[PDB]
Amino acid sequence: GPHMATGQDRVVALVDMDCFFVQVEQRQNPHLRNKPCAVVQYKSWKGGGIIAVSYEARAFGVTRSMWADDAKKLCPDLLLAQVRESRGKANLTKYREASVEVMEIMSRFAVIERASIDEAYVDLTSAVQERLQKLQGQPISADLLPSTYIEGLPQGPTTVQKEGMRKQGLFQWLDSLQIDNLTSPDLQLTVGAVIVEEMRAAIERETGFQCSAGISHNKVLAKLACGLNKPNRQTLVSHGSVPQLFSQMPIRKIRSLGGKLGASVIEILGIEYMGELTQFTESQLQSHFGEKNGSWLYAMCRGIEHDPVKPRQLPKTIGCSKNFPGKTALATREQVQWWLLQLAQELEERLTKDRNDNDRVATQLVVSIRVQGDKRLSSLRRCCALTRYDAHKMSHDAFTVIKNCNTSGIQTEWSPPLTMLFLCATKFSAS
DNA sequence: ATATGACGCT
DNA sequence: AGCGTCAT
Ligand SMILES: Nc1ncnc2c1ncn2[C@H]1C[C@H](O)[C@@H](COP(=O)(O)NP(=O)(O)OP(=O)(O)O)O1
Ligand SMILES: [Mg+2]
Ligand SMILES: [Mg+2]
Repeated sequence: GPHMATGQDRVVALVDMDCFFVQVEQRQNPHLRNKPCAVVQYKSWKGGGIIAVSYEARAFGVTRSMWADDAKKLCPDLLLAQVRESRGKANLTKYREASVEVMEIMSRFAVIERASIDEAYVDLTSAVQERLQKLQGQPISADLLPSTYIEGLPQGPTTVQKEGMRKQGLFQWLDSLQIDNLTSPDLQLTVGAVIVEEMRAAIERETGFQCSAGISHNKVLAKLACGLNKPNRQTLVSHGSVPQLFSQMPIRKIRSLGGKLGASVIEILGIEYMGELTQFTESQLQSHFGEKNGSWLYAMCRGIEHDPVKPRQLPKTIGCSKNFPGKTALATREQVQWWLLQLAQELEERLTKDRNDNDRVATQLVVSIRVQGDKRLSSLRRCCALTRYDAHKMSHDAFTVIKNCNTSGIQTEWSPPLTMLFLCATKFSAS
């Protein structure tokens, strides 16, 4: 009762760009706008692999990881943009740079944690408090929330179109707001949503890109909220909406529960939905999933999560990687050394840019490879000192640290063949 | 035969 | 350190 914390201390948002690489390509090429479109990587094998899909093309069933030749079977008018290729590999610079455009705009409103190339969490607690002093108990007009959904509303006893439903739920939400209570969690969320509308308007105004957002009390709910009404909309998930929302929410939809841990929860406990977790004690959950996971699950199924928005807008590693599938697996020493060089040359370019831009230098080089037949992402990881941003030195050091993995008795030959090379610069210090 | 990035475990 | 997990 009086002493049970409810996880309502923060306002946290997750902003995620809508079909991000497609929007980047559509900005650059007006002929792709308002069309079924996808961004494709390489070309020779089955037309290349799709990595981003416009919402018009999703309506035909086109998805990420689909081959372009297969996507065209679903959607014959599909337009395609190709990822740039440099040094024989995909080169993602255009998207990294568009990401920086978005992150710098968001960083004007609050401290952000970059969570992917296209999304960032926002700790809005301070901004909300400041905005709540300036408002001075004035009601929040629905005009301030033109793209906001209130999860769980409209409800109860009292319209057959999407936007009408949205507005009816928003009116019900606003009409129940205690606007005199500067500490009401629901009011704080609402003001947070007002700020995220402003943030998303600025992103769209200054970049042309549209995005979605979730606003809630923690990162997990904000991320979940964000996807509820993609694209080009934001969703507020209140603490009070959690029981109904979680009562039919598959466990795998919750961030970090999408893999083996979430599958074990389902299998060991005999449950399907996040809300069913409330029936177990914290000790029970810890007994099955370990001390940290059990505690985390106990709170999370009640909508409570305390992972902070870390103040970090820049990645902390800089890495280059390429897979060599099937018959293209690297099978000679010279092949391995040539591709390590291509990777090292792109890495040097990104590192040199990183040092001038962000006043830091990497100090460790991590070399990861995958051998043919191994289902793991990485078969082997070794590291060495990164002392000079010099591609030939880096590629040579990388070969040095992996070269003993070659079981071939022949010098020119590499065995077992390599299906992935990966160079990652890490352990940055200020410069 | 689908390029990366963060963090956990021992 | 080197591998395992989850993610976009
Ligand atoms: N496995 C992957 N491999 C390569 N690139 C990927 C990728 N997953 C995502 N990307 C790249 C391409 C993606 O555009 C970008 C952001 O990924 P999302 O936010 O997960 N998906 P999007 O923003 O496209 O659409 P929406 O959010 O509206 O659903 O990262
Ligand atoms: Mg996205
Ligand atoms: Mg994303």
